[PDB]
Formats: sequence, structure tokens, C-alpha cells
Amino acid sequence: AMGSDASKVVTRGPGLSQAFVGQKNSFTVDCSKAGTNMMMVGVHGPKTPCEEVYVKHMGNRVYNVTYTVKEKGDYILIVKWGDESVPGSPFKVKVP
Amino acid sequence: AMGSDASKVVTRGPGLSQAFVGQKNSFTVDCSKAGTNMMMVGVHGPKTPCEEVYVKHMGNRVYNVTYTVKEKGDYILIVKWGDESVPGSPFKVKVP
Repeated sequence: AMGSDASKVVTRGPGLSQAFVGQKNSFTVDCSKAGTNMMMVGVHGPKTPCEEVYVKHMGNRVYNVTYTVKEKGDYILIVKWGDESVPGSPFKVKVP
Repeated sequence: AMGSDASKVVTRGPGLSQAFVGQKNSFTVDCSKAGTNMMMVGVHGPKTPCEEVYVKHMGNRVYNVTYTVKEKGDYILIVKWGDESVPGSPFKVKVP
């Protein structure tokens, strides 16, 4: 479809709610039903920034996202399709 | 500083204006003077999505961004600090 519809994006995985220092933290963002746009991911650390963010297209606008963190705390994960928040965003991520 | 100021983000590199199929395309996003927020990157392909997007923190909220593309065309690259476009965004990227 020509346009886009963020409400049709489906996001799931452990990295939506918890992340660990020293590990890869991941989730899937399925934009296959949402039209044509850019998927954007941001991780807000209140004190220390996110170290790596990696977004891999798996086909059909299904993406795997992996990210890493360096410090414990409560982070906020934002996933957008264009300028529009996908269902569930912002996500609260605990780094224990 | 507690808040944030997208207007202080400095973005530079070849990947802001051109990207090649089969290569890593890169630029630096220097957020060291912009306070505390998430840096978000999106690459809009009108026909075929961006394959990989990778954002690496280099220290002091200076980031290296690398991305890959699969199809020729004119792409749009968006760089945000929080929900605010950084100077220069949106960037027009030719994939020849």
C-alpha cells in the first residue's frame, strides 16, 4: 500500500521489557502490514546511552532489532513507523 | 544538561548524501552538546527497505551510524534527537 499505518505494526520479544548488561537484547518489529515507511528505534537511557542498536531487515518489512546497554537502570524504548509510535511504544525496559 | 537540544547535534559523513548497494554507508552523529535523549535513525526507501542500520556509541554521545541498501533510488534519511529533527534532517541520499 502507498501510505502507511503504524497501528498495524506488531512488536514482540524479550528486549521490549528487559535488557542485560553484557548481552544482546532483541525483539521483532513486524511492519509487513503497515505500508511503506521507515522503522525507527531509540533507546533512552537517563544516565548512560545505549551502546549498540542494530536493525536487520529479514524480508517483507519484518525486522529484527538487537541492542546493548552498559549500565543498570530503567530505560525507555521507542519504536516508530515514520513519525508515529507503534502500538506499545514507549516500552519500559528494566536493566537489572 | 538535564534536558535536550536537537539543534546542537552535528551530523557529518558521506552516507548523508550517497549510499551504495553492497557497501557500508556511514556518518557520525555528534550529540555531545545536545543534552540527554535518544538518537534515532531511519532510512525511508520508497520501494525497498533499508537492509541494516547500525548505531554505535563511540563515547560522549558521539555515534557512528552505518547502513546498507539493496536497491538503487532516492532515499530519505531522518536523524532525530528525541522527537526533534537534527539540523539537516531530512537528508536526501542517492543510491546510484
